[PDB]
Amino acid sequence: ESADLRALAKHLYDSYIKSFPLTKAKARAILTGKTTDKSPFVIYDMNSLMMGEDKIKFKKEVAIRIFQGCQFRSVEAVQEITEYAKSIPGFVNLDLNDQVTLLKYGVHEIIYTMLASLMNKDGVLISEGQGFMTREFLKSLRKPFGDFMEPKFEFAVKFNALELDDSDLAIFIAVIILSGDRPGLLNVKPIEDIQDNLLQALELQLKLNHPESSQLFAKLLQKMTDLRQIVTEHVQLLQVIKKTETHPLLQEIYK
Amino acid sequence: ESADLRALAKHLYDSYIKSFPLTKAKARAILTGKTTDKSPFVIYDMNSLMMGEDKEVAIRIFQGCQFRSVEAVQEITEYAKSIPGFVNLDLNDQVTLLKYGVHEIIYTMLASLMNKDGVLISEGQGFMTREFLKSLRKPFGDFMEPKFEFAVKFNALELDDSDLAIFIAVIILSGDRPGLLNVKPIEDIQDNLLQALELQLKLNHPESSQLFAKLLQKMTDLRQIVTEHVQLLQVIKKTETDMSLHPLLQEIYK
Ligand SMILES: Cc1oc(-c2ccccc2)nc1CCCc1ccc(C[C@@H](C(=O)O)n2nccn2)cc1
Ligand SMILES: Cc1oc(-c2ccccc2)nc1CCCc1ccc(C[C@@H](C(=O)O)n2nccn2)cc1
Repeated sequence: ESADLRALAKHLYDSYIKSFPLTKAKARAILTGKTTDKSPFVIYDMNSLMMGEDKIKFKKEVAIRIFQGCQFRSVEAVQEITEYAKSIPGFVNLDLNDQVTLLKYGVHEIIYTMLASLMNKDGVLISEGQGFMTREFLKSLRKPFGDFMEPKFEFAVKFNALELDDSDLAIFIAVIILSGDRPGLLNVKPIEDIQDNLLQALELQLKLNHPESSQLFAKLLQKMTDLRQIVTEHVQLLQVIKKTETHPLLQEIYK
Repeated sequence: ESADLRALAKHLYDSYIKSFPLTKAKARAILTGKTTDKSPFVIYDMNSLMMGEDKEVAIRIFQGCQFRSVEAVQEITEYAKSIPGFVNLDLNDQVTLLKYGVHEIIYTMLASLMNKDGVLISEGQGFMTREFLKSLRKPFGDFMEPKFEFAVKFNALELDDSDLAIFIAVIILSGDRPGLLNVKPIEDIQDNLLQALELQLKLNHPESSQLFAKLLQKMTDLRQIVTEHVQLLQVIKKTETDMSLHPLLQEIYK
């Protein structure tokens, strides 16, 4: 029933709002919108970073400090996604090991997805949107550290061309979470059952919310390939970094 | 409109039949014992391979894959030209689309000739076991296994040739290929192709919920298979310096 699908869609939207502080709506307004109330601090070079470190406080080489800050934010994002996942109908009733498996393999795909919401072609909103770090400044960090954000920007530019909103993304990230092809899964059936229902909800959502955008559903699904490729090359970029940035309690938090 | 999309489905099925002489319908008939077709000779060890070679082994098998891949590129190229709007695209983009599409198509269609236990070879005259392929010398016993693992999952979708004709068309017309000059005419064609796939799947598989979505997600599997495979070919290039990729395949890889 369309009624049940639209019910599922609104439920996911409501939970997404409750779980993620900085939404796309709020981030687009900050980046370029009729919001001129407050203004992010711009970080475009080394001096502005130092300047940004004193005013806004972050709760040793510059390129390393930035890397570690990304790790801290990554860890915060995991917990927000984890909370969101619990609201997806059926999710908590899955085998406990499968829940952990889906989250483990899914978080990065979602992190890169939602990061696009905070990006344009020229930079990324940082620290709850109190800041703005430029694409150029990130490009110039060093020999290993100057490459990890560029692929994310490249994906975002393309992904953002789809012009999805929060209500669209809520269902999309749920589809991502309930993938039955994650390795080590024990009971693939109810996962695929839920994803099929989420997929139906996403399709109707896109058809109602973007009636003039032909085949948007298909094109969104095709992006999942871009995401998986980006996750894979990221872990690959981290293995090389591990052989440069060669605290024991900190390395536990960031395993 | 329904009618226009159905007419597109038929045209692509028609050209598929004309371009690919070993179809999935035929492959299944050979693999399951149907009387429409004849049973293959089975290659499972060195001696059966020796007995089979009427109509180094690891190398010979590897070259057999090369010739078959080259033959496949040719058939895919013939098929592509039938895709409405494809030949009217910038020539450089035609080359680019073929360059990045062929292998994804090859591994897709190779599943049609596979079951959990092996693969049809030499136009269905032969059947080479999965196990025999693993037993090959260290740099050659690796390349087939992930194709099998893909095939076992891809085959679970139960697509037939008329489904595959459209899906492969969708693959060729990907606007996201590296170095494309005019993305928009390509994406306009793929959009019409995707609509045609969607309707085909829902008419041909009415009981199969979100098959369209599940099929598209398989393109992720394909792209990883290509990447894995390239890395594996680089190993072989460095070990066997007396050996040579086919020029057509050399040109494609880059
Ligand atoms: C580029 C950037 O810099 C800051 C930032 C920098 C200094 C202070 C506060 C925030 N926030 C951002 C936004 C990017 C957020 C972000 C979140 C997660 C990840 C993946 C994360 C991971 O591997 O899980 N990672 N840690 C290090 C490198 N990659 C990468 C990037
Ligand atoms: C396993 C097998 O053996 C024979 C065969 C063996 C001896 C004589 C004739 C055919 N045909 C097959 C099935 C073809 C499977 C197949 C087809 C294409 C490709 C890709 C092809 C490529 O990379 O273009 N390749 N060449 C070498 C390794 N990979 C990889 C594998």
